Amino acid sequence: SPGIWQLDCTHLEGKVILVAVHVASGYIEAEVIPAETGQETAYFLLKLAGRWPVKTVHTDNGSNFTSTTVKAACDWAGIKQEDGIPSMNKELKKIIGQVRDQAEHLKTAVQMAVFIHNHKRKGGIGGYSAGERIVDIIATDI
Amino acid sequence: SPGIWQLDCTHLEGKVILVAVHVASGYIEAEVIPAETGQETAYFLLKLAGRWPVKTVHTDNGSNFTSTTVKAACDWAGIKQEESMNKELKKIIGQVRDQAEHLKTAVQMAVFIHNHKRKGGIGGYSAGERIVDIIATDIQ
Ligand SMILES: O=C(O)c1cc(F)cc2c1OCOC2
Repeated sequence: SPGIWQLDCTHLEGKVILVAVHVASGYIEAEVIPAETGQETAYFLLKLAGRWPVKTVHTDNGSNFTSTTVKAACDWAGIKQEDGIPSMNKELKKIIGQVRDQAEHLKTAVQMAVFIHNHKRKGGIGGYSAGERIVDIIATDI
Repeated sequence: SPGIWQLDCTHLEGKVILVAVHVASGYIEAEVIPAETGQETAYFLLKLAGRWPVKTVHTDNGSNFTSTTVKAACDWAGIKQEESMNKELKKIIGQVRDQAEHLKTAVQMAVFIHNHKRKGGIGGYSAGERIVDIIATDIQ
């Protein structure tokens, strides 16, 4: 449960957003990238894995993820790929829409949407944000 | 304090590596940027704050930091403005540099290596363990 991420892509304004979701908490990492190439995907994963302890990624089995470039990055990071193995994503497009007019460029609106997402309290004033849940799940001591 | 980071640039192959160190843990976040512009800095600070609860960042004197874009980004994210971990990271990028085509790749490998690495004996901890433990403890 703590090491499992789901990667998905979304296409917005003719641009591609790569989204990684930490399945257990709802916490997200996201980046606008040039196009869905093996090198861009490898580089996103290497960055994700250097920040969070990533054991397994579930992917949509796109051509970017069957490349040897991505397989190699995953081997180097000790990440197991599960390609093709099983709509928050809609609310991210929503959030991006509600910050869009404070930033000139899509990439800035994406990072603002990431911030709002990971800070939002889910389940009422009684609840926890994704950012709070992920550290809770992942922490090894107290 | 759980909320305190320090940011530093190191120049290399005619680009800039922007480094933020979570002071209490030694955990590191880093990026290779074209130059130390206010726009790059502000974008970097916004990414950091969307991922970790940043309360305060300590920085050098530079013009990037008092830029209008950086003040807007700080104000929005709720961030208040104002080394051996760095010496270590520069050492690691050196030791991996040749394993990779682009600098940005060598830098991300060094960060992975740095944040995963256990310090001390059988009962020690990595920086990525310490940051998560400090924050989780603060929440409780
Ligand atoms: O909602 C929060 O305050 C929070 C707490 C964390 F420990 C870690 C993160 C948090 O949100 C920002 O993203 C990461």
